[PDB]
Amino acid sequence: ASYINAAFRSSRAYEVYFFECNKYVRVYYTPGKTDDKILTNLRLISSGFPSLAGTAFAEPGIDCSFDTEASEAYVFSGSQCAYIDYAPGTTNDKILSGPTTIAEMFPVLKNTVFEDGIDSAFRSTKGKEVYLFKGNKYGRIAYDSKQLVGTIRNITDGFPVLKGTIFESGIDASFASHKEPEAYLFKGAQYVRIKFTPGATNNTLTGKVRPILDGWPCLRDILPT
Repeated sequence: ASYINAAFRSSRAYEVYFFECNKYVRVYYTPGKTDDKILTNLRLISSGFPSLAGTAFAEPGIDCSFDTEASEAYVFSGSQCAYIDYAPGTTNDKILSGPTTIAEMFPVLKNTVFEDGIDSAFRSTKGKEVYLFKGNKYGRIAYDSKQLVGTIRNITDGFPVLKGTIFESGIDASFASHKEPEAYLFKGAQYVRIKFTPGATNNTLTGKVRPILDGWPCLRDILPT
């Protein structure tokens, strides 16, 4: 069974987009409570985002994503990526850059562990940084300069709080919360909420590692796939 393959934080307060294969939902979420609700019922990506129809991002779907600023996000499908405006509340979504390869979008990533795919990503509170995860490795990109910030290390070199959890070996999906500096990390059937600390190993777990459907019961009729 499969769960969440990608996520990103909307410009709209307390909205999140979740991608599952070739489909997605938009959820109005509630930190610390099982009061999340669906705003967009399970829909093909190609329907929600006609700009993506006929691309890898629609079929087989989006396998990594992150929000940047405004109503912009990067989306990924295998080695391909695109910069989009997801234009909430309208039909004005559009591709701003690409589709192209990861290495062409972000030349600093050419020849790195990220060039053939990214597993997960989320927006940092530090500047324009975005966390990138691939296997048990992670780095940070500043989206606006496209600079790799530092080096690509083990997840637990940045996030020792995740030692002894399955997240130490990789993350399937993630997004930054509207409640800063929290983030949600997903791995198969499970998730955890963290408070992250850029440049420090002061990150905390907010609660326990638990099944997604326990914390997000509004998803129980659509997951797993």
